[PDB]
Amino acid sequence: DNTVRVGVSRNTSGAAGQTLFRNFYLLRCNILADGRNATKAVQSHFPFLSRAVRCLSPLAAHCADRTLRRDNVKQILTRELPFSSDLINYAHHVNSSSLTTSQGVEAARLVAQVYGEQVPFDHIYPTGSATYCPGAIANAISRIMAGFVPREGDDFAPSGPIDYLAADLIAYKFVLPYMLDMVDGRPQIVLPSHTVEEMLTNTSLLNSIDASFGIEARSDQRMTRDAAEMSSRSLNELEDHDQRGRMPWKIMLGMMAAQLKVELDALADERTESQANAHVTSFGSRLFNQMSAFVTIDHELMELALLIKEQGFAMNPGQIASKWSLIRRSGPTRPLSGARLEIRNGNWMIREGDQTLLSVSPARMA
Amino acid sequence: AGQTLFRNFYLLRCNILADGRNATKAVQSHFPFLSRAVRCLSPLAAHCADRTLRRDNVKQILTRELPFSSDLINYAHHVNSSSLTTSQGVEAARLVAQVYGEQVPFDHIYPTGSATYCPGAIANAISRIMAGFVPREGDDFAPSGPIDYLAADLIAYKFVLPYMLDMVDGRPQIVLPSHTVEEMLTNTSLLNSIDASFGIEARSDQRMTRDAAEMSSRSLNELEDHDQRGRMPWKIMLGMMAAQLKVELDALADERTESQANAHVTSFGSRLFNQMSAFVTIDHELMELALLIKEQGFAMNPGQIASKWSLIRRSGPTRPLSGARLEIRNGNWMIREGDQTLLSVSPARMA
Amino acid sequence: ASFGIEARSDQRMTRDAAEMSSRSLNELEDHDQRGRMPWKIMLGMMAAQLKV
Amino acid sequence: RVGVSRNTSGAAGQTLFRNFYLLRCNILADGRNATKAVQSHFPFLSRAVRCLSPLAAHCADRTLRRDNVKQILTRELPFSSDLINYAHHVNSSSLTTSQGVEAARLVAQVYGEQVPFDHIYPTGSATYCPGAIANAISRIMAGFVPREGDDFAPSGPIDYLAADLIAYKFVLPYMLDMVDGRPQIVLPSHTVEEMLTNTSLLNSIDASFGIEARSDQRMTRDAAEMSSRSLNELEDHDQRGRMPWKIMLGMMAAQLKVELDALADERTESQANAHVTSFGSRLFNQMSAFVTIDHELMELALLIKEQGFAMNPGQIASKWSLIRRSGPTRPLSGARLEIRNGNWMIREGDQTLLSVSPARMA
Repeated sequence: DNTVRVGVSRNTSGAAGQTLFRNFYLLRCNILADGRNATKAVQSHFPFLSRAVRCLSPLAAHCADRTLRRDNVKQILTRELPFSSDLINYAHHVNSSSLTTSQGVEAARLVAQVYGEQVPFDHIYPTGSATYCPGAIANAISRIMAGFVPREGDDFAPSGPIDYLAADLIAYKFVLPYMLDMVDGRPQIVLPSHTVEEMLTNTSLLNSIDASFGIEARSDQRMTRDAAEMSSRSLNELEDHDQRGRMPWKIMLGMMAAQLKVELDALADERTESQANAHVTSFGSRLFNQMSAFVTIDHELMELALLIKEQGFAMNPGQIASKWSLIRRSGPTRPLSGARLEIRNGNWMIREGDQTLLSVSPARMA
Repeated sequence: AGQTLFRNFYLLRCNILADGRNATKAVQSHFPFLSRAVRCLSPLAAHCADRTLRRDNVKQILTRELPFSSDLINYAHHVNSSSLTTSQGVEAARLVAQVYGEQVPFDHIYPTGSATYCPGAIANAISRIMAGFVPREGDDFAPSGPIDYLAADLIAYKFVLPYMLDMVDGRPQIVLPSHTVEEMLTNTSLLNSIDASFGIEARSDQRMTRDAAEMSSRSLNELEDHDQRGRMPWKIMLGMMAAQLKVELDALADERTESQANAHVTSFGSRLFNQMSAFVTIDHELMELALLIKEQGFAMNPGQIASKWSLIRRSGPTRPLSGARLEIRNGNWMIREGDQTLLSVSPARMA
Repeated sequence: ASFGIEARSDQRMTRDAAEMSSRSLNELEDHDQRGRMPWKIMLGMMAAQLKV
Repeated sequence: RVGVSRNTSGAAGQTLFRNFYLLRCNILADGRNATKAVQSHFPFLSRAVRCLSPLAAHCADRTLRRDNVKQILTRELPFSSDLINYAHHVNSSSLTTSQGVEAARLVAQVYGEQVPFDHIYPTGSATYCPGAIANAISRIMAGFVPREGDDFAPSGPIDYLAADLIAYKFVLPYMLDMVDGRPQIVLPSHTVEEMLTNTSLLNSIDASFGIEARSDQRMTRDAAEMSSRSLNELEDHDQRGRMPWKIMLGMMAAQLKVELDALADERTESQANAHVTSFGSRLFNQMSAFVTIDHELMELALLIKEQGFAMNPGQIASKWSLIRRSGPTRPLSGARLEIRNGNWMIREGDQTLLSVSPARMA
């Protein structure tokens, strides 16, 4: 006669787990015990880094948030103990030294100038301050590209104009960012010479960055003769337009890489956490996969990836933090002159003679 | 392989494959451009791929001695054939041309003030403008226009279920369609009675159903109003597709010779009924045709469709449905009388 | 009362269409053999036992 | 301009053996293997083996999955895969057989008070679809009521055995004949078709049911036998349908055998996917329930084990045809069966020729 229907739990609680580096944004980690299998090598996952690489197509990533996810974001942001992860998630600036950096603030000022006219940008990038959070700027410049407009203390509002590139990136799923140079008087993909912060300081260098976008068609046997050449476009090939946010996209990529590098530097000070979680050997293996978008851009990240692949993806947090600090202090550590660059089957790989030192596949803009 | 039937039609340009094994004429049927019509309800997702890819010239078609309408309807050009065009609800073309105004060369889409128009071209123009294109006078589209707020919102969804609303017992309530789509076009203010929910394609375990998401107040009407968020153009395009289907069914009814010379395709109506499931909840006549096909038990043929459609159009409401009732059950629209299910349709696929 | 499944394995997702995959006691089809009234009586009886 | 377009992808999916009932399988490559590490699984066969606990299998469908089935059951060319799942007779010679029709007639006589005849079993028909009969008896045991061209109506009475089997997760069929004056497990003496032809022999067949206890991390002691129970050990009652349960098991086995025989005609399809050597591996993995009841399934399992637990569908079809034509290809008198650690296996002294473990049903 009278009926009201209510839900029930999707219980899978047997897979107990916990999180590492809760005060970090990208290097925040979730570790899960092997449930389906008996082995005990704890598998791990960096959620926010996955989200960041997904957000390279801002509209596809943020469309679901336009309608139904009007949560109690005010309580989260107005909470007396805010988390840097949440604040950076909603593009709110944070003053933490570990999260913030001073190098390459010129790009941040450029972004604020471009978008500050039609958006309240003081809370994203306070004017004049040298220190800034690249993650917050990346989140802001993705959200604004996806038609949102920030509300400085509460949430975003889906009311702003939508960028042309954010719409063009709905037809693509796979992205391969890579450096480019005018060697031989001809465009050629080259190894990443400059670091991210150098480009952020001198924004003119960003014009060298390039990326290729690819579809996810529903037929097997790609590369028939070549599927990419009529199923894939390059970022710099798109027609110029004032509303088309190319430089914002490049700055978003660079800022995200800068945030990754900053958090890797700050990781060296988490001695207690690294020591306590030395048993998680999947940290290096997971990071080697999730980082793959940024390897082709930054020198130090590429060298870290090479070092990771050398010793079989076994590093715990401290074992990789120490190596990162070593390479940061000592600059270059190995000679890449013998190594050479090669592209085949849509993969960006480094060859030393016959051996492939490193090989990365395009990430997925889910 | 296969063959195309009713080549001059647009939605009923059925593709036929002789994949059956009961007999040589045991043929599987598919309707090209009808899938496209129902797909274009999410214009951005439908047209995102074309934003950076090949373009073709329609000017060659105008010089053809006997040009084929389908390309013109695809690219929103006014075909002059009386079978495809119609005059009922032409004020809808006038008002949409006015609201989009001179920002687009809309004369090629709809002649100024004419009492004749082709609904397919109007709907195609609405969809592609809403996606962020702008037709040129050279009969090709440019992606340089601004992008609608609503079109960028349908990316998050893949299923749609239109339905009419009425203020029954002083509260909003789903009701049977009490109007016809041409009347909706004429009475533009009446379109506000239309509403639609959107789905998300949940997972399955030997289950072919799909999730329609919020059955509560999260339908199209609940979206916050804005200058760019064109709900009304979307409803216009939906009604325009419905009118196109109705007038093409009328044209098929007039195609007595072809229908009776090809009255052997028993899968024709069976495919058509499921392919048009979106429009049953909007129109008297489409509902009546669907109910007659279902009670007939499918296996319907073109000539029988022609005869039945002519009867329905000439006789007005053929049957009374006051004894039946309408219920939305598990994300499905179903017409039930007593305990039996007179008719049922699941949400269509936007993309 | 509202009944629902302990859905398939899934490590994070909080719902499996929780409203679609659940049913209520008063919504089940009626039949003489169904002890709906005995079931509700049993529930109330257990509650009364706890209270006493 | 600078740069050039480089990469794309073509991820998709596929399946195979659509026309078959149990031999339908999902061809999918390994997610972690970029190469053509093809994988196969049998949904229909898994459902069939799981159905041995009828109430456990059909509990959800009693309220939840009430769907529109009339459209499915009213196609110009309806697929036998789901039509047999809803237990409707079909004329497919490749999916029907005449042997054991007396068992179908016996089931019809047993349940005629509720089941309409012609939609489930046309009276006097030489051939019949044993899979449809198995599905129907399972659903009847669950409490459902069939309707021609319509979804089952959950209104029939519950079978006592269906209620009992909900507590047990693991099953293990086997055959027995009198030896030494005491009952003892024996290798099969007749084929499933010969079994169904002479229903009186069905007292020979038996199965043992076992619980699943994930609560304790401790291994299984001798108490595993204390927990378990056997089909004929249960208290006798009119509504407790041991005989229909045995008929269901035999009918499902016969359906598998006849469709395996029909599989011999898929030369083109089988050779088109000869790369999938794991087909036979998956077949043997999911076939532990029925091998212990028939000669020829035992022969096929022994051949697959000897052949390395890996062969393509064409190899399976050809070798099964060879088994069917030859009959008993080996004298198994040398080997002996054992119940070592619960599993059902046969050994030629020390070496084990074939090993089987209890199947999970609920």
